[PDB]
Amino acid sequence: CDAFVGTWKLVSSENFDDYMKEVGVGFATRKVAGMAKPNMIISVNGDVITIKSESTFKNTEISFILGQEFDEVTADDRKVKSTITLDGGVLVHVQKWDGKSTTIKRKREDDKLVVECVMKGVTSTRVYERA
Repeated sequence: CDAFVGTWKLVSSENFDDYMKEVGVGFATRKVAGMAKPNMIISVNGDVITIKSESTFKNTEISFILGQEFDEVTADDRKVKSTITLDGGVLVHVQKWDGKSTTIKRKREDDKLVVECVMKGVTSTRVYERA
């Protein structure tokens, strides 16, 4: 995951409000979370990958080993079971909760780190660049 390591700043977002609606996020959280321009800090130590999100809304952090399920409390306060794997260079992150599922894909494209969030038929694309 060397090409993911570093500090990344959100530069564009598309359809994030609609994605959050599909996930079930309520109005007030959607408004405040949607304003945020987070930094994403990715680091690797051995087999442990750490992804931190720093924002005015809610600072989060996950550490994980690829293929090994873990507990995650998301920024919108869902308690989910998560598994992250590498599929052909793309970090694929599946979250399970309350019988539902959403998938977050993270990949390097040119000088960007592109995050694609999918809930049923609704996708949001969030693009980051190096700080």
